[PDB]
Amino acid sequence: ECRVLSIQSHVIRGYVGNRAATFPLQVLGFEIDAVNSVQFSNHTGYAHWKGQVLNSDELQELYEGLRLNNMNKYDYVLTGYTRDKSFLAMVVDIVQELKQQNPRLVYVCDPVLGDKWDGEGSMYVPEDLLPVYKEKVVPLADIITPNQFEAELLSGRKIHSQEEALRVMDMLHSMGPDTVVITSSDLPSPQGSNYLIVLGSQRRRNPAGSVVMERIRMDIRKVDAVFVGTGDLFAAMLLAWTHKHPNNLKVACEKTVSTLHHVLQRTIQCAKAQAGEGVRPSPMQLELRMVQSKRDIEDPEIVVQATVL
Amino acid sequence: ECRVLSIQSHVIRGYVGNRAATFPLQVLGFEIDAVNSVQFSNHTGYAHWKGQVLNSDELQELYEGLRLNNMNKYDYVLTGYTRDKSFLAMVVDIVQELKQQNPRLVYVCDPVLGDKWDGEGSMYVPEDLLPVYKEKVVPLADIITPNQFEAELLSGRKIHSQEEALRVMDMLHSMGPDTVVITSSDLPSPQGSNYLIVLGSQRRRNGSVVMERIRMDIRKVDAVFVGTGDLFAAMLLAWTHKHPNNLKVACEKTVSTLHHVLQRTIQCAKAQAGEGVRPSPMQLELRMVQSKRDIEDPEIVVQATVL
Ligand SMILES: OC[C@H]1O[C@H](O[C@H]2O[C@H](CO)[C@@H](O)[C@H](O)[C@H]2O)[C@H](O)[C@@H](O)[C@@H]1O
Ligand SMILES: OC[C@H]1O[C@H](O[C@H]2O[C@H](CO)[C@@H](O)[C@H](O)[C@H]2O)[C@H](O)[C@@H](O)[C@@H]1O
Ligand SMILES: O=c1cc(-c2ccc(O)c(O)c2)oc2cc(O)cc(O)c12
Ligand SMILES: O=c1cc(-c2ccc(O)c(O)c2)oc2cc(O)cc(O)c12
Ligand code: NA
Ligand code: NA
Repeated sequence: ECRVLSIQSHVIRGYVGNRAATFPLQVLGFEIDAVNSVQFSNHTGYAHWKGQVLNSDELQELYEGLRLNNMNKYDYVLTGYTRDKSFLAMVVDIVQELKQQNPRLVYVCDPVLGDKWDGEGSMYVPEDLLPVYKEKVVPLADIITPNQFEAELLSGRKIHSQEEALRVMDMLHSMGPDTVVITSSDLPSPQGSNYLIVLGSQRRRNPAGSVVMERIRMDIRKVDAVFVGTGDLFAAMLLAWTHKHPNNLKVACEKTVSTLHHVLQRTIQCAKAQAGEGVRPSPMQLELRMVQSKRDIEDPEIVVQATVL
Repeated sequence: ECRVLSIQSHVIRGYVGNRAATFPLQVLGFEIDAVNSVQFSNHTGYAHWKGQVLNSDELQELYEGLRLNNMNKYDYVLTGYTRDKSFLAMVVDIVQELKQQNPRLVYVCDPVLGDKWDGEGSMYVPEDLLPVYKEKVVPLADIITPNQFEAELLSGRKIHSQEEALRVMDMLHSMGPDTVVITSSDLPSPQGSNYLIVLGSQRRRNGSVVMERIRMDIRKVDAVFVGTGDLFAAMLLAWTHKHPNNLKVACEKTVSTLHHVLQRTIQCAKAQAGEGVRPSPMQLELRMVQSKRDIEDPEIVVQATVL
């Protein structure tokens, strides 16, 4: 009944891209269709990796197979890490088509560009993707989940405070999407030093017809490791819970963040047991414990409340 | 914990191959790794389909990545439909090496060759695949799920009766596999014309060699479903894993799971198509996602009899 077209990476071993997004959305009842934009043995954080990349002509072929069977009717599109400009442009063309087929289609975009490590911001994708994201992808997106670095790149503005972040989210709203969620490890938290800040803003038209905006903030005590695939799972769960709670960004974000916390907590406890006391766990040991978190995906216990902005 | 390497087709829309096998095994708690041997828009029962095939060099490249990371430690391998002889030969090489890494690895093989339509056999794969299955795949496999037609092709004999099928299953056992399930047949059922027979045979140690043989008579729901054999092999893997000494219960849970999925699928297909209208392939896609709770704990709706 609720159809999602997810165009993301596939790995054999582990949970990133479509492997992070598909099982949880299926567990939540979505008819999610996975276009695998790469097929790799494992993610590129390992010592070794091999695989094959889907090119934009092949992506167009697969969409053509859907169109010919009148199977190009989706409720959502979901994208994330995209490596190639020609590929991103074909994704744009497909989303435009799908939005003409279904004007109510919701495009959820994780605009993966890069991140910051201890002051150095640096990108993960070719720099020539940024104009495509600015002029073609973000204007088409309805929900975007930039981290702070990508929100800065997309807006052209450095963020030094919650104030400036909220201004950047307004800037992002004006570029296209009605829902903007920024994640940041660099904004300060009154709760401590290992906290992640989530800022969410959603504009909607209420039953009376007025355009209003709900703004929220979460201060999350991180679990004591860094993982691969976290942003992919975040965007997938944000899709799921905004779908279930379309007019309640606070609840949507609380369920999203609580799902991630349960998965990551379980993952770090399993990784440390495999690694041993004091031993730094490997990337293999840090793979998200996705199938073991089924019950937390289905009904996450809320472990952090958002504050109203 | 329990890791499965599944080398099968991927489709964007629908449930065949790895799309039929992965979600249910994930729901049941297996760490299933999906090697997509093709990526097509949909299965070939539709009017159109587009996509790309994984070749044997690309399969080897993928496995090398796993091996370089010391990630080639699996508890199960699972395969089904393969069109390409060199690809199937690569799979055998990989399974051989995974068995060297883990001697207790269980290879579950659906030896997809063809099927009978009105008693008439017709084939799904090129002829040169049959020698590969007979001489390389089946000898390596530990659990196989041929239909009757495939059992006849692999063994070289016709099956006209239960007794003949069980003798053919014994020949398959002697070729390698300790578990053989003939998943559909033309055999008659006392329950009526609208039933098919499923027969299972498992060789195991109690520490003597003992045999368990079972039979089930299953009311065949009337529709052409795709991916049924893929789901059957995946759930046989799952339930023989949970019940290693009880083929009867493993088969009851497998068939019951299929029943719940297919029953839900035909109820939905008939509602979308309307009274009288034969449903389309798109309306008949397995309602996999909506069957999550039946997969988790299938209500037993069929009893197997121990032979
Ligand atoms: O829409 C189909 C089913 O969706 C719901 O159930 C799923 O989503 C829930 C959260 O919204 C999960 O808790 C649950 O585990 C999923 O199965 C709905 O509750 C079901 O009745 C529908 O069948
Ligand atoms: O081994 C991991 C889990 O496996 C079981 O749970 C799964 O399998 C059950 C059937 O064997 C399903 O009923 C259940 O929904 C699955 O989650 C086992 O019962 C659990 O304890 C394990 O965590
Ligand atoms: O909810 C959480 C959301 C995120 C997150 C979200 C988006 C990203 O692009 C990212 O890199 C991390 O990270 C977490 C890290 C945590 O340790 C705990 C958490 O709850 C979260
Ligand atoms: O358990 C069932 C198993 C299957 C089946 C299994 C393997 C195949 O290669 C195949 O072509 C069909 O077929 C069924 C058809 C049914 O209508 C109901 C069922 O329960 C089954
Ligand atoms: Na993100
Ligand atoms: Na079969």
